[PDB]
Amino acid sequence: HMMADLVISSYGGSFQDAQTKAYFDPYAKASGVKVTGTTGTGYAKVKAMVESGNVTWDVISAESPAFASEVKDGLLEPIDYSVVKADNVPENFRTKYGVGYMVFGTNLAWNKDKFPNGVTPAQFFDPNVKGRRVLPSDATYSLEFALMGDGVKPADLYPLDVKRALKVIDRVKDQVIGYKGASDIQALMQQGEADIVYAGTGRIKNAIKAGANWSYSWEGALADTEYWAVPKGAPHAAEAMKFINFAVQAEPQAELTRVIAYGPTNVDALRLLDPAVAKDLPSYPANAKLGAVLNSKWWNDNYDAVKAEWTTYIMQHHHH
Ligand SMILES: O=C(O)[C@@H]1C=CC(=O)N1C[C@@H](O)[C@@H](O)[C@H](O)[C@H](O)CO
Repeated sequence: HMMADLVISSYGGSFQDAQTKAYFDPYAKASGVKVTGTTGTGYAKVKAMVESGNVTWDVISAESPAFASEVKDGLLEPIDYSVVKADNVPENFRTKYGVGYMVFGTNLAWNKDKFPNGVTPAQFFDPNVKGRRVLPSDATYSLEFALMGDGVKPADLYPLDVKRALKVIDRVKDQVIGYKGASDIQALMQQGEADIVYAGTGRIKNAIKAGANWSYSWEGALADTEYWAVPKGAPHAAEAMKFINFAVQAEPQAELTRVIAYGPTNVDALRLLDPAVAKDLPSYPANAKLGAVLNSKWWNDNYDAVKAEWTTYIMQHHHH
């Protein structure tokens, strides 16, 4: 039998399928190493894993607030830049402990069979608008969307008014059917068991490709960066750096954006992409101006406090 030579932790579902097609399988073919994708990535699981000393993840995909909390707790190995060679990825994305490989939007989407006319962020947070709502599982993304739904202009979000954001969620808590992960949200859209959600653009667009009659907008959307990183104690840290080097190249980056509606950080992947793909990405001006970019520094400074309040809030008000 063959034990995985490289275990990569991600978010499952259609996004993990897209990473498998663009990154994992092409790396496995090129290196002759078995690449196995798994789920569960996040600060809590990376922290528990690294501190136990029983590290089974070689590479993680970390969204920027999770990446910040992981760097803060010293849970990651410094990236080997003598191995990771992608000068096409701008300097800001090439950090000490991680390489930003993707830009993704989180958007308001609605079931066209319930809302043929669409829904605005203010309507999502209006109790008079009836529909089964799904929010994200953590406070990240959720709070920014609530504030923009309450009239905070996207450019004015930070520092977040956490008390206000929670009162805004509270207005519609009785119609929220879950605080969920991405794969669970796409499943609810496809089954037609939700009416309005806030989810990654790629998840929404893949649900539509699968036949879900939904639409979405960039109003009140939040953009963020995803990083590749290596947990401290990774059994195959050198293999992990070679995978990261491979994955951040223009061709694998272009393939990812071709399969799912998330953007590359490799500026050279834009040279390889058809111009029409640009209009569905978070950086496209028409899209960017209607929402905001997640402020990783604010989350770095406030995540622990916000997380304790969010966990208390969700434990008290969850009803499904
Ligand atoms: O899996 C996805 O397609 C997207 C794309 C990158 C990413 O971090 N994703 C997950 C987030 O949209 C989101 O589900 C987040 O992990 C949760 O809200 C918990 O913070």
